[PDB]
Amino acid sequence: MTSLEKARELLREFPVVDGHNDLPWALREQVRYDLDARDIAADQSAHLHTDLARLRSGGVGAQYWSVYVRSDLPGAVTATLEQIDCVRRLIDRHPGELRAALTAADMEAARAEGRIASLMGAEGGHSIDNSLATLRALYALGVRYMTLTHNDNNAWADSATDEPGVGGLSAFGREVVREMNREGMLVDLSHVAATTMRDALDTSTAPVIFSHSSSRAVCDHPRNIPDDVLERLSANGGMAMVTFVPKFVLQAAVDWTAEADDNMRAHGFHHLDSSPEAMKVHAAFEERVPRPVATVSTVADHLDHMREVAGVDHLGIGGDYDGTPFTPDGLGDVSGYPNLIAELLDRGWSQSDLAKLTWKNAVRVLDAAEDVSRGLRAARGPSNATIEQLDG
Ligand SMILES: [Zn+2]
Ligand SMILES: [Zn+2]
Repeated sequence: MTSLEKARELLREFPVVDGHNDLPWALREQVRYDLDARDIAADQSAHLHTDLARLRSGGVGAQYWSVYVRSDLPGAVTATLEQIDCVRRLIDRHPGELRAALTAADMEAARAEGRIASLMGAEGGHSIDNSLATLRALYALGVRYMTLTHNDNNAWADSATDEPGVGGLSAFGREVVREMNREGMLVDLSHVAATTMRDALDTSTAPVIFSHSSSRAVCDHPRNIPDDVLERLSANGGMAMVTFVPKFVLQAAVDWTAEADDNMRAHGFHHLDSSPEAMKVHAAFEERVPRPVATVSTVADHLDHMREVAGVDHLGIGGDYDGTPFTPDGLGDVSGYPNLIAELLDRGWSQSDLAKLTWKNAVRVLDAAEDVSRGLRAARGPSNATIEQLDG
């Protein structure tokens, strides 16, 4: 058969566990959670990277649904609960295709049934409002990872896309990691500074994840993972779930964005200004200089390198679909994963290497977090510490 044909067959047995999809935020922003207006049992290709038919076509067998909220607005906890409610309602509307999953055993149950295991991951520590009880409440509601920051620092952790703050994790930051370990919530080090990565790896007694990051050696962006951190993953037992964001996998796209940003500032605009005035400026840039386009091969180059540095047992996939406006050719929406698996086959990746990449590493890591949690929950009670107490 072709490599594509083979990829599809492999994915039927060991499907993709995708680590990060922002469909809930996209539904919030497009239709304020009116789910009939973006029904995923219908074709939503005009509006979204995701719907049920494309997930099936893509070989997705489990999804960490992001319950991301902005870190620059008040009421982040309320909005996080609204994000979680969005995911719950989606599961309840599509029981034929989706199955709530809280544990590694739930994931396997879903695979056995042919339903897509639906998990939740919070995207940024601001979602807990400096409160360990709030962290515990998010776990209770089903959240099974938390990205320690989003694009901004928070009071106790530094972000990759902000200036240095506390130097990685503060004392409270370390207490958050310890409580995540006790609860069994996976520590997600996507979006955080390299300092934060190393401090988390020092502190954590459970395997950690990167739910959507690629390789800083291949594409130099602070959103990507340095080799020294990748090297620490086998000892930690965790995994890096490669992402498709073109400016994190193609060096030319990083360079292009950096030039776009400079051009915006040269016109007196913040690089994120979205005003129509700012927009005409950017339009003129893009007309002078076309945006470079990443491909499936770009992403495979990351996986080859990450495999060499971290090891095949420490890899997964996290597309960032409905979380990023641009995508690589061949990976335009959630139906694309077989194209990536076929490229890897063409590069000589074995069937067991690919079963680990797609399914088994993710299941292992969540099981390990549950195992660590069993031991810590038996060993001590939950923390009542506050940020004032530990950080001043
Ligand atoms: Zn993200
Ligand atoms: Zn996101």
